[PDB]
This record gives sequence, structure tokens and C-alpha cells, in this order.
Amino acid sequence: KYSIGLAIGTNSVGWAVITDEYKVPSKKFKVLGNTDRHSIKKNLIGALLFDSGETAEATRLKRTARRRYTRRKNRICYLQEIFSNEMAKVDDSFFHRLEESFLVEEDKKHERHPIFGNIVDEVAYHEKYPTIYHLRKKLVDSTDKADLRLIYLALAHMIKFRGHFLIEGDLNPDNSDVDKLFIQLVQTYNQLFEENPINASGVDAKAILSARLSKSRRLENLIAQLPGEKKNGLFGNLIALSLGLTPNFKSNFDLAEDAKLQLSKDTYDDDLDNLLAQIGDQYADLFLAAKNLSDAILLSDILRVNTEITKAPLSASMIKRYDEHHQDLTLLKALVRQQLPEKYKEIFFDQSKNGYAGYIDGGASQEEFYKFIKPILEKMDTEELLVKLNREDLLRKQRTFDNGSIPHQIHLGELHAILRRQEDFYPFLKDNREKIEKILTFRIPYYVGPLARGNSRFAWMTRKSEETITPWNFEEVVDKGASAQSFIERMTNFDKNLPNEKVLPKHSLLYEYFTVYNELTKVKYVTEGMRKPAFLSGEQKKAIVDLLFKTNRKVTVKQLKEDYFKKIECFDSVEISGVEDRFNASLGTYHDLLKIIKDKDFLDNEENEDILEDIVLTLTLFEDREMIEERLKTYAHLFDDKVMKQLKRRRYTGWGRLSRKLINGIRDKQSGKTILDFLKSDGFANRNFMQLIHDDSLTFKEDIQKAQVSLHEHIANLAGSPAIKKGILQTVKVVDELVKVMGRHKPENIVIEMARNSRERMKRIEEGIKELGSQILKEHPVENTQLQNEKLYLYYLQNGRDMYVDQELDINRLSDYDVDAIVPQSFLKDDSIDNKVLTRSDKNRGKSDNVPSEEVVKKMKNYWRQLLNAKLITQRKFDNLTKAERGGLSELDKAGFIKRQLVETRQITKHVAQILDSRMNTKYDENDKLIREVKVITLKSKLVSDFRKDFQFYKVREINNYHHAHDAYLNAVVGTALIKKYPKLESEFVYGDGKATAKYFFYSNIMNFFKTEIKRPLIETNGETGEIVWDKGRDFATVRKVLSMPQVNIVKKTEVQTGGFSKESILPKRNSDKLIARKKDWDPKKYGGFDSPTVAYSVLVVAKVEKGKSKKLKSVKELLGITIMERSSFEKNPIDFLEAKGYKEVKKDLIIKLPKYSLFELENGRKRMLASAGELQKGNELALPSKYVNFLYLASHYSPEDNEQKQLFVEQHKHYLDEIIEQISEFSKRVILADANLDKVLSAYNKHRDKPIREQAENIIHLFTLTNLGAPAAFKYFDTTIDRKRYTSTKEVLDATLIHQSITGLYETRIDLSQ
RNA sequence: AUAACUCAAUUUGUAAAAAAGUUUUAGAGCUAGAAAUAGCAAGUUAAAAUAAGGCUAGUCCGUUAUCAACUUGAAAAAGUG
DNA sequence: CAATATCATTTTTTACAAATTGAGTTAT
DNA sequence: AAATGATATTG
Repeated sequence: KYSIGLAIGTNSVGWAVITDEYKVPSKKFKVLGNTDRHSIKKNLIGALLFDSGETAEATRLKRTARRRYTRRKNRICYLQEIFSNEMAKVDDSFFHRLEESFLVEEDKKHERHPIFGNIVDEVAYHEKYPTIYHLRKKLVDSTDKADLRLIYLALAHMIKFRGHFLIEGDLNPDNSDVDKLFIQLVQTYNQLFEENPINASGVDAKAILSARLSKSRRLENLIAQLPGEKKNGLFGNLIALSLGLTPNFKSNFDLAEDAKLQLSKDTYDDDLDNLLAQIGDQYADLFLAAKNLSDAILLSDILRVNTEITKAPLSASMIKRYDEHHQDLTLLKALVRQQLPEKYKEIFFDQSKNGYAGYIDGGASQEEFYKFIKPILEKMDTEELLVKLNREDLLRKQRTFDNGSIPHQIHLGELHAILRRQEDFYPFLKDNREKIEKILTFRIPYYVGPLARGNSRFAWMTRKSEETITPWNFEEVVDKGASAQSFIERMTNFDKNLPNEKVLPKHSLLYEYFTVYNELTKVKYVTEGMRKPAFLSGEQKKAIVDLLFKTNRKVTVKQLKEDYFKKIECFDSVEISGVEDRFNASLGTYHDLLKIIKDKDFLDNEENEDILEDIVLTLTLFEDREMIEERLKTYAHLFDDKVMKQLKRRRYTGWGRLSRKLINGIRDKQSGKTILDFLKSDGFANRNFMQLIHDDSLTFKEDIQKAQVSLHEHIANLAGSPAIKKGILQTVKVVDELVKVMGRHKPENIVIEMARNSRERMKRIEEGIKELGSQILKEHPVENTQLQNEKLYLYYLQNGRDMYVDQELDINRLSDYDVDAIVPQSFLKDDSIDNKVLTRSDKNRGKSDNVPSEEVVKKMKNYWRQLLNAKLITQRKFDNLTKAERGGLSELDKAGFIKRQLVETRQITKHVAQILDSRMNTKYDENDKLIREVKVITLKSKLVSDFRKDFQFYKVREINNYHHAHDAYLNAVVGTALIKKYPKLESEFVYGDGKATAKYFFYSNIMNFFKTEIKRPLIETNGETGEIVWDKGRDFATVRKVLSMPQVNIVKKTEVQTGGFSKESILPKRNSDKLIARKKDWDPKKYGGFDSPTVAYSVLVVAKVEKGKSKKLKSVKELLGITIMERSSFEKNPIDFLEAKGYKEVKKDLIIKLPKYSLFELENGRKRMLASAGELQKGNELALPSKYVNFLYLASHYSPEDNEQKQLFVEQHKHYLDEIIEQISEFSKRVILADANLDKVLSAYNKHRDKPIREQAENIIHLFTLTNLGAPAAFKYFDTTIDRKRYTSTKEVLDATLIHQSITGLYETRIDLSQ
């Protein structure tokens, strides 16, 4: 008797219930609470609306950082523990004055001067050490005994801001011998290149290299001093190396493969190896001369001082930045006094102005500050100050956005230095030097994570002993292995088939053997002789594997024929059937081990297997070469010191799909042969892995099917956005109430259907243009936000050049060229950067009816490549582009994509359909097979779109939140209709278990049976059953009646607010009540803090409150906003929370919980939704008539007969313009109550009545954002901006009726807040 | 529609780190002048907090997910038209 | 009161697993 | 990244 249609979005679930004549019922429903009404009638259509679900990511980023704050606090707390004993002797309360450094003098327990607890000393420290850097250096360099306090402060500053750990092992600054180390690179070259010596020539390398310009600038200016040596020359590339670049030595040496190196990458030693054994080991002394100059220059950018004058070249570089800032501020003051004194006070007094004033004492960035005085500096006479502003080096602060470069190794340098200096004087610095370094040095390894003890959901790390963990006991108390293993194993899959067993590493030698055989087992070959194509033999496979697979990393078909079938079966010709072009499967790990263990006969020897199957496990499981080393010691006794050294470096990542048991472990009872056996030799039926697992005449399928074995949990475990699994949950909870509503009778059919920047874009270009060698950036600069222009972005991802016709393009002309689609938008409704292309006109592509022509694919393929290489096109885009050189689009492929246009395949959507089927269908028949009482029909949103288009049931999202419902009812309809007509299409749309040309002609014309002509009968019917499917004479009318129905059940899901407590920004002090204490003890009148708390939810307090001096109790009803922070508290004692807010004799059993979007009905059926105890959003949907909806589509939308008939429905029904404004006004006036806005809106319309009919409709659409449900929002009529009329009080709600709604909003509880 | 391989792209989830930013305090401002107010001098650094907090007290946890009403439940979740 | 403007912590490195999509191979 | 609720300012 009935079916459901769902529309499942990320913000909405629309639903609808339909009967056999496509009618949607209308029932009377009980109405609870203390009201007038004991019932209502409710059309059985509606929506649920809801705020987007959100990802863990914010949550997690905030958590990982919380852990960072607490471990650094804890860094300091270690250092301090150490000084405590001997600091007591010097100063009684140093570490005290420091903690209360934040407190105002009034609240300070100790003297207001941190360091020396008086004025005269403190004032002096500062005069002698303006910065901590000045102290850092003095303590490092001076031999003099230093104040224990001054030592601690510098050790703390180094340990509090220790800089990154992105480099491994030790770093020893050598910035002096660069003018030699260059004259050594130049010489070992000139030696090798006997014929073309480079002229050292007293070129200042040290300056041009130790310079403050980009690596790619320093290369230009350094070969600029080398006569007739290009930077694309060998010496030019080598130099790019020494300046931590990635060059491509490939055309230098005449190779045919990317020989790019990078000294900082871990693979350099094995990339260099691959090159030097392509070009010769006479070129080793030239990558030694370029590693040599690298270690003196690695850190120019950061150190900027000769490491002859100091062992603290950082602090010194900062003292410099500082001194420079003195000299340069002195002069800049004077210069302004002279030439521009009129403005001086602005530059140095006014904070809001981005002057030096706003720099230091405002909020002005270096960049803003620098961007402000650009003009000022060059409208005066100075030259060197611009020099500096350009080098971003003008009035530099010591602490800045860019001290990120600084490795810890260099802080540890000075940290060490100092300790080493002062342990001469302080015995406790001697005996704990090593302790104090490891405070700086220690770091919990990412593969251990939280150091928990039972109360972390997050942690996995396992304890070797039950101590408190510390930087100095970590190794001995934390079992690092088991935790490294855990970090990985906990995430990696079990075998779906043997669910007890863990998946093998992707790079497992057996796995590679499995993978290969399973591909070798269906290879077929034919010769002029044999009457049929054969399978490979046991002995032939082995022979292939021996000679081809275990010597070529990659075996080609042209190697199968020429290197096996030729040389071992004397076949001049052969026809291979299983594999195309080359073998997917490869013995990669074999060849890698082969190189490293230099012993073939070991790998081959099947008794070693177990060991080689653990070696590779360990190479996958761990990534710390220390732990790999440890693991691999039990195999000391097999291979040289040198082989172990280069077996550690070898790492692997990735995990199979299958266990060791499944492959080579399980036996057939009959055969005592394993899957690996069956692949390796199955005589005559060279059977597959799929097969072996399904052939009922082998053991392997019962041996599997043996080991086999909540709603909210099930859905949150799917793979989608959490945004779209929020929808999946509600679409179920909806479908349950819609059953409950139909008195627990199950639909005959449920019809589901689901919906479908600038940073990462300039990184894709910048890099693409570099990894290409092209001037277009430096020649037409852009910015993050310009590239959002689709045509602009394209033009740049095509290096300012036509994608079909090698010739330049004019940046200034895009608006004349074409963004053509590769596979055309009449097959694939893909409109991403992957299927899109700028050309001066689409034509040039070739035929409109297919992929780009063989002409173009010829001419251009050389170009496209270079874009693939520059990552300025994906593999996918490359492959589609060129596809015409494999016949392009096959009549079939075509018919393919046009059935994909209506047949959902997206895995997330199948899981919805499966979930529903499995809840709807639970009953079994005599033969104990599932009975399917409910067909879950799934559609694409196209079917209905075109429906709406063809029969004019037009959709204008903007009007109201109704379409969500309409689509779900159109789904229910078309859905039930399609399968009523074409029962055979069940195979595709329903859940459960030459001809191309027709499949296409069919799937393209499926939705015909609705049309009267294209000639079809008025009444339609299933040719087989004789069942009526449609009736052009009275069904369309029922669609138009439903669509037009004015009461539709729209329902904002009410949500208690979660997340951050308030706005993060920490505001000054002010004498406000709004300011919130950043800590319990920190009165924000004195110390400032937080503002704008989020309201978790509002609460109706009726109570009494004291009024005036004598303390008369005045009664009050009002909403109190309970803040996220307050909630824990409020919940644990609602009475006490309100009492210590002022409230008294609170009526505890009148306290109504009011989440966000709580519904109230007021005076003229006017409704308002709660936003907060403090504000309301619009509560009313405006059911515009469909004759007005229809018009507004077409009007706004500028078949030629149809076209004429509809531009002449527009011109003839122009009166509707004034009529629609009216609907808006009667409404805006009745329920919106934005009088002054509404009279701008009326005034705005009246001035543009002389404007085109298209333009005016396009804008009457912007006017609906007045009348829209939810939060008031700003909008433009034409030019006129209409700012949002907000509802900033919640009083009128207190005397309204609260409406408690079901998901569907069919069952209600109405409460008349008259209390 | 399923399973294994291959290549690319994408998404979800986790851990370990870094540089800033922001907030109070500390860096004697000084000469007029009763005063409000002038002139001039200074500015780059640091201590500490970075969800309030929590008990399970860990170098842990503290922003995701889930949520009308009524009866039932610690809860999840059931029952009610 | 209720109109009206201003406001919102930013970024960066490393390490890892799982799904998913879509172009190919081989199968149930 | 908007947009929407907080907030101080304003008329």
C-alpha cells in the first residue's frame, strides 16, 4: 500500500511517503502538552535540516598541541629541579619570582624584579644584555665565572625554544673555509674536465653563496661570474646541489632516466650509487667536492657570522639583527626629523598606523610594517634601507615567524658550550651536564605516542617496568620495540578470509612470489604450430621466473618472446594472452636484497625463507635504523659488517591483503599442496587465487568459510565524510519513524539518493613551473586568490599555451577562449580540473563526439608528458587526453558512461542501501533464504533533475527548504515507476542478489515512457504484467498537487553545542563583566582574558531575585545561557549553579532545557527558533505558489518551439513580478517583522521596474534571503545592500508555545510557556 | 556485483615535533608646569598562561561522533500517538 | 530599549594505517 | 572560508 523516497544530503534528509496512484497521504496526529489542540493533520512529506557534521581534525590538532604545552612546562620543571639545591644557596626565591612574573605587584608575594629582586641590578642586566642572545653569547664565549641565575635563564631559553628535529645526528658549523671549499669543487672538476677548465678567478663564492637571497638566486649570480658556463651545465647543477636544491643531472650525462639527487634526503647515498655506476666512479670526487662545500654553507640563511669569532653563531646573528636595528632606527629617526617631520609622531607615536610604533607596540606584522614605509623610504634620500627591506632584513625583531629553519643541534651547541664553560666553577653542572642536554634532546618517538597508564583511549605504548618515565630512564622503562610494532600492527588489517591472521608486508618475498605466479598462471602463448593457445608449465614458469623475474626488476612481453620463447623454445613468433606490454607483478624485494647481500644462491635457498620473511617484516614494521639494527643482530653471522650497514638503510612500507597461512601455509587435504603450490604447478588447469578459493573440488573454501564470525557504531565505521555519515544516520532514524507512522507496515519500496583551494594551487604552479624551467611566474606574477578564476588557473597549469594546438596564449584574452572537456560532458558529468582544458576554441580538439583527435594526440603528446612530469596534469588527465591512440571511445565505453549517469556506483551509497535492506528484510523462508519484503531502489539525482526539466516541476533552492522534500517525493515516484515499467532493470537499481549501440540508445531513452510524443499512449503499462505504470491524464496533476502543497514538514534538528568554550583571542584588561578568567585566580579587570563564550544550551529559570538595598525578592522568568564551560558544573547541581548566579527559590521542576534551534510559535502563526539564550533565528517557511516558482526559473533563464512557448509564458505573465513581491511583503510583515528592511526592499524593486525581465527575476531570488528560515543574513537587491534584521532578545518566546518535534515533525508536544 | 595485482589521485583516522601570535609583569623615561598639557627620550628582550579544568594523578585526559517530548534506563537504547 | 558596526589564533615538519576512485591484468 | 552569534558602539 506504500513506498518511501529519501533525499540524503550533508545538511538535509528530505523524505516522502507515496501510495499506488503516486498520491502522498495526509493523516491526523495526536498533539501532546497543555494545549488547546489535541491533534493536527500532516501531509506525509518533509525534511530534517541540521548543521554539517565535522571531522576529528580540529579536535586532534588541539589535542596534540595540549600535549606539547605540558611536555615543555615539564622540560622547564626538569632543569629547575636540578638547580634547586645550589640555587637555594645563591637566591632563596628566584624560581618563585619567576612563576609569579605574570602577577601584578599588588598580587606578587615577592619583589617585582624577577632576576635579582631589586631595581639597580635588574636595570643593569638589561643595559648590558638588551636581549637574552647577548647573554647566550657572553656565557658561551667568556671564561669568567657567571651568576648561577644568568646561567639557568639561557639554559631555559634554549630548552624552552629548542628548534626543530627535522635533521638527524650531529651538526658542527664550519662557515669559514667556503672560499677554499669552492676552489676545491672548481679544481676536482677542472681535473676531470681536463678540456674546459672553470676559471676560479678570485670569484667571491663565500659572499654570493653565504648571501641572503634564495638558493636559485645565489646559483644565478655565482655562475654569472663564470664565463660561458650555463646553470644547466654540469658545474651549475653541482652548485644547485651544494645550495640544498634538487637538480636533474640527466641531459648533462646523456642518460634516459631522472638522475635527480638531494644531499638532505636519506636516499642520496643510493641515488648517487645508481648515477656513479651509470657515468663512472671517476665522478665520485666531484660529488665529494660538492658534499664538502655543502657542510660549510648548509646553514648560511641562519648563521650569517664567521664561526672563527664565536662558538655561538646563532645568538651573534641575532645580536646583529639587533645592532642593525639600532643603527637603522637612529638614522631613520634623524632622516624623518629632517625631510618628513610633519608625519614623525604618526611613525613613532601612533599604534593603529602600522608605523614602527604599530610594529613594536601595536599588532603590525614585519610585512605590514615593511609594506607601510616602502613609500616613505623612497620619497626621501635612503638607498641602503630599501636594499634591506627587499632582503626582508630592515628593522628585524629577534623572535620572528621564520626562526623555524633553526635545528635544535645549533641551540644544543650553545647550551653545551655554556655548561662546558661553567662546570669548571659549578660541580652540579659537571655531574649533570649530560642530564641537562637530554632535556633539550629527548623527544617521545611518534611510534610511542602518549606515555599513558590506562586512561588514554589514544595511547598504545607498553611498559618494560612500572616507574615514572623521564628523558633519562625512557629506554629502560618504555619497551620501545613492542610499542613500535604496536603503533603499526594496531592499524593494519587482519585477513578477511582467515580473520585470525595478520596481513603480510606488501614487500614480503613470498608475497611477491605469490603475486607474480598468480599473474604468470593465466599467461597464454600460441605459435604457427599448436592448434590452440596453451598455459605455462610448472617447469616453464620456474624457468621464466629463474631467467626473467630474478634478473630483470621488470619483465616485458618483448622480453618474454625474445629472452625466453626465442632462446629456449626456438619460436620466431609467439602470441601472449594473459599479460599486456609488461608484468604488473615484480620480484622487487628479491633484486634489492640481491644487490645488498650480493649472494643470489642464499635468496634462492628455500631454507633461509623464514629469516628473509622476518628481515623484510622488520624492514616494514620499524623506520628507526637503530631498532632495525637491533632486530637484525641474530643475522650477524650470515653477512659482512658492510652488508648489515646497507641492509638497515633498506626500509619498506605497505601491507598486503592476505596472510602467510592463506598463500603458502594452508594445504589441500587430497593434494597436501598450498595455494602457492597450485599457482606454481597445477598441471593442465593453471588455476587462479580467486578460483582455488571457490573450486568445490579443493579443500580451500570450507577451510576458509570456517573462520568467519550496533547501528551508530556501524555507520561511524563506514568510509565517507563524517558530514555524510551524519546524513546516513538520520535517513535511517527517519525511515524507522515512517514505518512506526504507517502502524509498523514496511514500504514495498524505499528509494534512496545522495548528493555529490588557493594555498595548494600556487604550490602546484610554483613547483610545476620550477620542475619545468620556465619564466611565466617571474613574468606575470599571480596570488593565491587570483587562481580561483578557473580559466586563469588552467592557463598557468598549461604554461600559458594552448592544450590542443602548440602556440602561445594572451593572459589578457581568456574571456575569448574555451574551457573544453576531454571526455565530453555528454558522457561524464565530471567538471573538475582533471577533465578540463583551455583552448582558443573547442573545435581544435577534433570531433565533438569523442576524446581529442589522433592528429592532436600526435602533435601534443610530447607536450602533455612534460605537464604530467611537472605534476601540472594527473596520470588520469594524461591517460584520457591520449586515449584516442587506443581507438579512443569504443561504442561500448560510450554506452558504459551513459548508464553510469543514472546507475549509482559510489560505495558510500551502496552501504546505505545494504543497511536499510538488512533492517527492512529480517525474515527467512522454508529454504532458509532471506525474504525481500522491501526493495531498496537507489537513484542518481540526474533522473529527477531531467524529470523536473522535461515536465516543468522547476526547482529554485533559494525560495524555501521544501525542495529537499519534493526531490525525495519525485525520487519515490520515478523510482517506483522505472522498475514497475522495466522489471528487468531490478538487477541494477534494486539492492540484493552493435549491442553497445542499443544499450546506449536504450539507457539514453529509458525515461521516455512518461512522454506522450518524442507517439506513446496516454496510459502506460508493463508489457509483461499488464500492471499500469503511468497515466499522463491524471498522474502529472497529482505530482503538481503534491509539489504545490503548502504544509510540508520542515524540521531543524535541535543540537546542544559542543566544542571550544569561547573565542580564542585573549583580550586586554577592561572593566567588563563579559571578560572570562584565563585561569581561576586571574581577575580579568587586572589581567584580561576571554569573551564570546559558546552557549551549550539555554535554560528557562523561573525564580526570585533580590531588588534594591533592603533585598525585596522580585519574581522573574528568563532564559539563562549555560556556556560549554559552565555545563559540567550546571549539570552536577542545577539548583546550586543558579543560586550562586543570584536566582532564589528556583522552581526546579519548571527548568526547561532549550537546545539551539528550539521552536516557538507566536502570534500570527509566526514562529522563532532559539540561537542562544540571547538571540532567535527566523522560524517560518514561505510556501510560494508553483506558478510563481516556475516563472522565477524561466524568467531568470533568459527545443525552439518549447523555447518560444516559454519566453511567451514569461512576457504574457509579467504581472507575476508585482504579485510575488506581495507574497513576500504579506509574509515579511506577518512573521519576519523587518519593517525598515522591507521598505528598502519595496523601494529597491520600484526603481528597477524599468529593467529587463530576466535581471529583475535573478534578484527577486536574492529577496527570498529576507524570508528564509534560520539566521538573518545580508543580501543585495541590485546594488542596494540590505543588512540583516536580527532578533537580539528572547523574551517574546517566554510567553510563546515551545514546540517539541519528532525527526519527521509528525508527532508534536506543544507547551504554552504561561508559567 | 565481488576477490588479488598494477599505476595515479583522493579521503578518513592517529602519533611525534617546530616558529609565531596573543595576554599580564619586568626592563627608573626625562625636563619644564599647580594642572590638565607640552616638548624630547625609548622601542627589537624575557618570565609565565595558551582552552577554565578533571581524577583515574598518567611527562594522562579535556573542542570529533551521538541528542525533541513523555514513561524506562548508568548508558546505549526501549516503550508511547 | 533597538539599530549598527567589528570580530573571529596562524603556520610548519616528520612518521603510519584504512578506505575510495578509475585506468588496466586475471578470476567467481 | 564563510557566516553567524557576541560584543561594544552608536544614534
